[PDB]
Amino acid sequence: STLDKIAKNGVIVVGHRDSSVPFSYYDSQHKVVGYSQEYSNAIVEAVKKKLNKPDLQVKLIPITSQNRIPLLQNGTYDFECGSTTNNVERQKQAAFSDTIFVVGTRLLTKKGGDIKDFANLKDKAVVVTSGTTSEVLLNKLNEEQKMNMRIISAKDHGDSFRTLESGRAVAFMMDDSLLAGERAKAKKPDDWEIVGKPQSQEAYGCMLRKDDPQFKKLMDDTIAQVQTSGEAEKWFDKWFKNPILVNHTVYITADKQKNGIKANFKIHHNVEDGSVQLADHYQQNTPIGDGPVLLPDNHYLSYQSVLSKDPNEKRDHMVLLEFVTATGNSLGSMSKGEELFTGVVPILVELDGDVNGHKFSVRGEGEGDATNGKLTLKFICTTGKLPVPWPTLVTTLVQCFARYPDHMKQHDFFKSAMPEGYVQERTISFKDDGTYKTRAEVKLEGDTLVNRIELKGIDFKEDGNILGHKLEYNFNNPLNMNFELSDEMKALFKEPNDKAL
Ligand SMILES: N[C@@H](CCC(=O)O)C(=O)O
Repeated sequence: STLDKIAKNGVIVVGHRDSSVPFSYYDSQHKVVGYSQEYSNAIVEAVKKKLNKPDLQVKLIPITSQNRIPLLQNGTYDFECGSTTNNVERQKQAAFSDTIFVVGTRLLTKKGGDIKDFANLKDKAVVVTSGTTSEVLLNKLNEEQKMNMRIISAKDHGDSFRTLESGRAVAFMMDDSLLAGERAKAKKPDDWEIVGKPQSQEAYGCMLRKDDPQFKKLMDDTIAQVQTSGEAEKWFDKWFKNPILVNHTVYITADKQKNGIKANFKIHHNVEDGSVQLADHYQQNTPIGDGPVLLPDNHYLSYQSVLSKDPNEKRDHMVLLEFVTATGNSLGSMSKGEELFTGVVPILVELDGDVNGHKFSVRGEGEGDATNGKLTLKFICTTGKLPVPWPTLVTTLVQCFARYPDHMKQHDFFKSAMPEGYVQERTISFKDDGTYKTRAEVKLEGDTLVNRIELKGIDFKEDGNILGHKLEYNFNNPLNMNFELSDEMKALFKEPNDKAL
């Protein structure tokens, strides 16, 4: 029995997925998260209570759609909660818990094309993940409907999507939620649409070994309680209505050696030829004054940025709208400076730059509303034509305006350093191109929040993406699933069941 194996070994081994978004997947920090993974954590805690082993160790191992049943049967892991369909054929090989979600198998395809339904796949190349129910359905469409599809089978859902994205398939067949999760990780999410009448409705269950009724009972009792108590719907909201923190994230950590914070993150700039220019950011902040500051636990700043133009503006310029929210990404006033940001605060930004000897200045003004995390700024190049693309300066051109929720205000270093302020320094390394070094002082001067920056760029290619002005005027934002919980799911959460559909 699995509970006997766990008790004897002092460990419970939890299988998990790499990229089943938003069910079980790695976030930007290589931590396993998602709606289904919440159940894994709850089941792990229920096992600790059942066995009265509060120090039980937890081992996470990655599985695929293809290897999940062999690795379960040979004891490599003990259970998994992810995106595995409960059906009668698989019940010959494994057991399933109460259902945790229901999906429909559809198609992801590029907009502007001719794939509107499954009938349009005739004679075409279609990608699917090896070892899935969709792979079976595609082969059945070939055998029974003479569709003559060339079926490309990829190792995991991210590999499947990237096959579609690169043009090597006309469509990706998969569970519709998983398709939306892969689209959210795309270079250009808005290029992709989910189409087609669903070929099946499928229930996700947590998978465990068969003929182990006592472990299945613990699992079902735990799931049914989470569902009937409302916690499952809270998990749905958490993982289906909040930014997916995989791409375009900002992860803040404490830099205690310097009484401040640091961050290491990646900005992806779209190139006008369809490629992506990586801008690797390393950031360090340290207080200007000697007063006490707040040193945070690890957390994210989730940025939503919109770049626009002012129609009545003849100078080279950028209008920037941003919403910035601090968040954790976990399963399952605090400074005097905080008080200085309860209203709307005028902002002044001054940047003096030199990229490959090309000297330029930027002046910005606007306001910050940290209660809502909202920034409105307009920047002008006061020296003429800006010699680099505006999107490359967005991150350089006031994290004190992030919205820290009530339960996280003890982690707001940026406001705690105010009014005396902080130094913000970055290296921005453009892949296959030059590097920005930036140094800013951010401080309250009277009632104005001032961001004064020096920027030094070196080693840029004069015909490259930056000095050659080949970057699109836009910005990548972390997306959310933007799904609502269906009536069918709410009825299931009221009356949990483990039935294949
Ligand atoms: N739910 C389907 C596809 C998703 C997956 O395998 O991760 C299956 O179990 O085959």
